[PDB]
Amino acid sequence: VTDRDRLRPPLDERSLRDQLIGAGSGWRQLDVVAQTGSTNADLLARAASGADIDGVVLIAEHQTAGRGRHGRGWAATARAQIILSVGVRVVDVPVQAWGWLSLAAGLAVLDSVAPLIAVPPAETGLKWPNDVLARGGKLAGILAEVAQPFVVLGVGLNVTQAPEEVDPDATSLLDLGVAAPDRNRIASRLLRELEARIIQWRNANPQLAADYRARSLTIGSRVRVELPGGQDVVGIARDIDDQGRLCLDVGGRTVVVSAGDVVHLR
Ligand SMILES: Nc1ncnc2c1ncn2[C@@H]1O[C@H](COS(=O)(=O)NC(=O)CCCC[C@@H]2SC[C@@H]3NC(=O)N[C@@H]32)[C@@H](O)[C@@H]1F
Repeated sequence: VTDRDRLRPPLDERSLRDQLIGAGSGWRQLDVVAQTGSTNADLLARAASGADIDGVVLIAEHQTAGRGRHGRGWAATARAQIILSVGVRVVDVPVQAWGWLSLAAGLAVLDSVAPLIAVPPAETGLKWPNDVLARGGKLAGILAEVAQPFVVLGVGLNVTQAPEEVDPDATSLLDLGVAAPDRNRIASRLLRELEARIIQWRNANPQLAADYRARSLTIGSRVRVELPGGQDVVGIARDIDDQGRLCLDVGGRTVVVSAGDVVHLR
C-alpha cells in the first residue's frame, strides 16, 4: 500500500560495499541497481560474455521480469524486497553435490532474519527444496541456475512486500510483525551468512546438512509432491540425501525426488 512506501527507504550501496568488500570477506564486487528484468539473468549474461562472477553480488531495488523455478515467475514492487543474485564457482566441486548449494542458500536466508521475529510462529523454517516459510507463508524464494563454471544463486526475500501485491501464499517480515525492518542491516547479515554456507558447501562440511535438517519443515511431514510433468506423489518426507534430493516414504517404498513442488499436508 502507499503507507508501506514510507517503510521502504533506498539501499545504501556505499555502506554495503564498506561492510562486505575487504579483508576477511570473499565478496569481490557489489552493485545496487535501481531496476532490472532479472538479477539472475544479468549475472548469467555477464558470465556468458567471459566475466568472472565468483563472489560477485548484484542487488536490485526493483525487478520487473523475475524468474521462479520450473519456468514460473517472481513478482516484486520497488524497495519491498531484498532482491539479489551472487556468482559461485562450482567446477571444483563434483556435480552430484551442486544441489546442496541451493539448500545452503535457503538456510542462510532463514538464519539472517529468524531473530528479527519476536515469537517464532508455527511452521517457521525451510520447505524442500529451499522455500523459506514463516507462519505457513512464503517469506523467501531461491533460484539456482548454471553457467559453467559458475552457479548463479538468486534470492527474493519479502521484507515489506504485501501478499496482495505478489501472491496469496506469501508473507513478509512486516506481515510477521516486524514494524520497521532495515533492509541494509538484513542484506548485510544475509550476505555474511551466505558466504559461510557457501564455504561449508565447497568443503563438504557435515554441519551444513545437520543445520538444514534442524530447520526443515518438510522432514517428518506428510506431503504431496508435484513432480515435473504434472504427476503427484503422496507420502511422508523422511530425509535429504547427499545430492540434496528428497527421500519419500510411500507406503513402505522409498521414492527419491530430485525436483518438485512440496505441499505439506494435514
Ligand atoms: N514475491 C513473492 N513472494 C512469495 N511468493 C511469490 C512471490 N512472487 C511469486 N510468488 C509465487 O511463487 C512461485 C514461484 O516459486 S518457485 O517456483 O518456488 N521459485 C522460487 O521461489 C524462486 C524465486 C527466485 C526469485 C529470485 S529474486 C532475484 C533472482 N532473480 C530472479 O529472477 N529470480 C531470483 C510463483 O509461481 C508464485 F507467484
